[PDB]
Amino acid sequence: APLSFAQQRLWFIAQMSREASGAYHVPGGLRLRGELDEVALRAALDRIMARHEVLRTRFEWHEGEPVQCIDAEARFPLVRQELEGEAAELAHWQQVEARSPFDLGTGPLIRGRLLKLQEHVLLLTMHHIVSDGWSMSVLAHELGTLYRAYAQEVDPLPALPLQYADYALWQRRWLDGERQQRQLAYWQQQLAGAPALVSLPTDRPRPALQDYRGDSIELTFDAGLSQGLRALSQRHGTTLYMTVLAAWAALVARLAGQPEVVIGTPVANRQRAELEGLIGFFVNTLALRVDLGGEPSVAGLLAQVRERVLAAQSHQDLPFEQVVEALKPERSLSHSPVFQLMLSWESSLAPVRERSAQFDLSLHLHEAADGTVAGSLTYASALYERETVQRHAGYLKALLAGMVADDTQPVQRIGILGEAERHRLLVEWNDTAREHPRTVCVHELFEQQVERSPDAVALVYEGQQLSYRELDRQANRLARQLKALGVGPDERVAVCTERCLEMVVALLAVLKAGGAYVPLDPGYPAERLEYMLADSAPKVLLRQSGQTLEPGAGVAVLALDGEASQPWQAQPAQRLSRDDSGVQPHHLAYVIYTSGSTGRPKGVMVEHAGVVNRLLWMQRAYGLQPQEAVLQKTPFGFDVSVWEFFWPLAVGARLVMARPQGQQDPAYLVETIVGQDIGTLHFVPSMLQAFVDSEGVQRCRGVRRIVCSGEALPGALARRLRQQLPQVELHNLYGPTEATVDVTAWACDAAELPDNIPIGRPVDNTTMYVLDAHGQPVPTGVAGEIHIGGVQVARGYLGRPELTRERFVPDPYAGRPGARLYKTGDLGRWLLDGTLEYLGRND
Ligand SMILES: Nc1ncnc2c1ncn2[C@@H]1O[C@H](COP(=O)(O)O)[C@@H](O)[C@H]1O
Ligand SMILES: [Cl-]
Ligand SMILES: [Mg+2]
Repeated sequence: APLSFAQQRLWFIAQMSREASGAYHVPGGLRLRGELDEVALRAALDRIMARHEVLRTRFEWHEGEPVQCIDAEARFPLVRQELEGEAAELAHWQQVEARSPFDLGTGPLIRGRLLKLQEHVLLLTMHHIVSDGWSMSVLAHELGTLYRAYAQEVDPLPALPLQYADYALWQRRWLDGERQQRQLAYWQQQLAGAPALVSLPTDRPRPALQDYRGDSIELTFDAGLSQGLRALSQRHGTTLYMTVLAAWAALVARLAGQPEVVIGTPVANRQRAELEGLIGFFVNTLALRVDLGGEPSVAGLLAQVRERVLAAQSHQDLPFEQVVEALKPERSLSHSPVFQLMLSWESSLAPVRERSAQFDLSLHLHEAADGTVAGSLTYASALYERETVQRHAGYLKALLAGMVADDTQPVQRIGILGEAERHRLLVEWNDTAREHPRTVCVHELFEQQVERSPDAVALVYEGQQLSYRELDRQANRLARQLKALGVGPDERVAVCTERCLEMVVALLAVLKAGGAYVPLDPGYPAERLEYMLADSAPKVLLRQSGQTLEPGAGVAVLALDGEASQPWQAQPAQRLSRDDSGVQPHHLAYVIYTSGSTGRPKGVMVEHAGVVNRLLWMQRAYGLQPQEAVLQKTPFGFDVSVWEFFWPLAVGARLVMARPQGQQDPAYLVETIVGQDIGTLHFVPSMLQAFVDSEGVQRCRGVRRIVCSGEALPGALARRLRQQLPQVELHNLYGPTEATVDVTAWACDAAELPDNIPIGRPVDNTTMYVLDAHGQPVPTGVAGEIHIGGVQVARGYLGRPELTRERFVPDPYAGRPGARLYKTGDLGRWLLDGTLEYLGRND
């Protein structure tokens, strides 16, 4: 049972308060090994309390603003504990200790949980309004020294030079001065026009409200990589933090497809030596804008990062909140402002696993004792899966290694893919090899079905019917007349007719005569039909009676129906032998013209073998049975009609030829579906929308399969079809004409359909590749240009050899000499489940 919209948002609002309870505290712990001497702790504990004025400072409202109340020096509030277990005891105790809220009014802001587990567990906690990250590190310096003094006080040994109230009084004057304005002018200039949101590929769409659920992984740079990065940093004058910042910004810009990347970094902001050792809120955030346009080298990028990091650390006094309200006074609610990725360098007991994510990714790294670099990468679980973050950390380590190998190469072309993912992308997700007969042509699939069911119904048109044997005999007669007119292998036969029984007779007869058919839709303007008729240079024009299209140019014209078609009824109805025609699977099956994009239409030459594979895959995936009917509704100038014609005829089903221009009657489609028991039909998504919006669509409960292709299928439309026809199996198919109708398919059978309906997995004997501008495979989730391989790649464009070599390129992956890929010009990406997602056009 789903929650309402008001209930769903109110839940996320209530959990932001739970996120605030844990993220506004500074937890920590220390393992104590030594003689049981509590007699020295309380003396050492209260000594650090009274030493720093912030440890006992209270806050409250007075005269419309929060006031600072310096309190009389008090004692430490420690709770006695006696541990009872191990795993569940320590993990839960240490968790609720950090999540236990304080009170800014009364009650102290330093909290401690001590326990005897000889050996004691000393948990400490401070509030962020009186401390930060460093403030606990100096809390460990004093606590360790004061216990030593109380074992062998505070201020007399080494007094503190200042207290936080003096820093706040100084900041109040600095914020009003002209140095604040100039630092505000630099940050307004540095981050002007910066990308508001990084487009890192996410495994799930970004929620409307930011989800603070977080998880983390562990990553380390081994002794070799940490050593090489130190030498690389020495050679370019950068520190080890700047070298990692350059690599991470280089990785993110490559993964997100953006030129610039903004990465945040927390700084202590204790620039003045007086503030060192003091306890309080000093940490500030700097937004680092790294540009990567122009394809810089490793040295050029490190020099850019060297300039921007130094300039950022010189203007680190301005609060980051004032940077936002100046640049972005109008911000979003689904992501953090200015930046969404943070890199913290923690150069130096241990804390627990970070389960909160204030940003998309937060990379924490530190320099270990053995010279190695270790840390964690915390990610928002609502955006990324764990395996995606692990591959992300692998890319960074791979990119850092390449920078050490050569600091002069282009940084954005360094290989980052691991061998496991590369093999999965290229081979494992393309394991579509299926054993189909590579010796059969398209018309022979029909002829084999004629022998199995000669008296079964094959064609239906406005009451007229043709059985499999009757259709085959009619096609054989016309095929012999075509053979007498020079039709043979690779020769074209133009066909100009409206939908009728004779349309299918013509197509089968051309294929039987060994030629390739060229569909000429009479609805197109005469100028277009005359160009395609001249460009294809056919041997014969099969013309329906009433059509006035005249080719000239020595082209033979045969009447397809009417009284003028009677002469070729005298031909014998027997089948032409395999040698009488001479056609083979590598010969052309049809030439279908696409309008290109802007200009003259181009004839796509498609061979028999690819069409047979496309048809044989469709039956294996969907199992069309002889008793079913398919509706021939798509104009035969579109290659969708190819499987509408030849899929049912190859398996024993019947094909219902829709009325010409019949859908002009708004009720014709529904009445024909019900009246003819239509089980399978095709829609382009724009036409499917009109179908689910049409009157009486719910009467079509007998429909079995709806194939969608040609456009992007919106998930809302797919979900609308379920509500109207709960029984129909919806399938999303993708593929251009140059790859034989379709090459990927995705069943819309999931219990919950996404808004972006995937185009799916490659079909039988077909391969798919997502490549960058240099023909290299991109990481999972990264957008790139779709390339198609396998048997369904067309021969090329009829009469345009230069465009053919431009879009039909050698296949370097198939391991087969002579194989070719088709560059689609479409943008796509792999999902982590091995399915493809259409994203749009490359241009
Ligand atoms: N299922 C689909 N989803 C999104 N786009 C598609 C799909 N099928 C085809 N296209 C686009 O339409 C172009 C031509 O497809 P077609 O009309 O089937 O030849 C392709 O090159 C793609 O850009
Ligand atoms: Cl050309
Ligand atoms: Mg297609």
